Amino acid sequence: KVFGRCELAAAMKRHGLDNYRGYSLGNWVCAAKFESNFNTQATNRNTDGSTDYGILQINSRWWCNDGRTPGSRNLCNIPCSALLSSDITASVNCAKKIVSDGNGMNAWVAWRNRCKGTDVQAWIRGCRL
Ligand SMILES: [Cl-]
Ligand SMILES: [Cl-]
Ligand SMILES: [Cl-]
Repeated sequence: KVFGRCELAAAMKRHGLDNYRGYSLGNWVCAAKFESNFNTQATNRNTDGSTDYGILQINSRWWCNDGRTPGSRNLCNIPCSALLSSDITASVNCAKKIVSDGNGMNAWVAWRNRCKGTDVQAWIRGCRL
């Protein structure tokens, strides 16, 4: 599913991501924009052989199981395929664990490089929330 901008903001809020660990909704929408362009089915293969999955490009080295990432963990206790669903529940619950891991949203390098320090509120501007 490719979400609309405000549609995704609303879904993220419904699932308790708004201001989670102090990160406003615009931060999460911005991260999703640059990680996946709002496409739940986004996948990308990393140089280390791990893969990133879903709207927030969650990585199989630590967070989910895909059966093809040697020496990896599955800390969210989910198949990576769950992160591709039109229902963002699994991605949100896993993101909550990731952002609580110590480095906040810096875990998403694209958030650090493209969202951090910017006017992230623009991502939810106009949205009925
Ligand atoms: Cl915001
Ligand atoms: Cl594996
Ligand atoms: Cl980047």
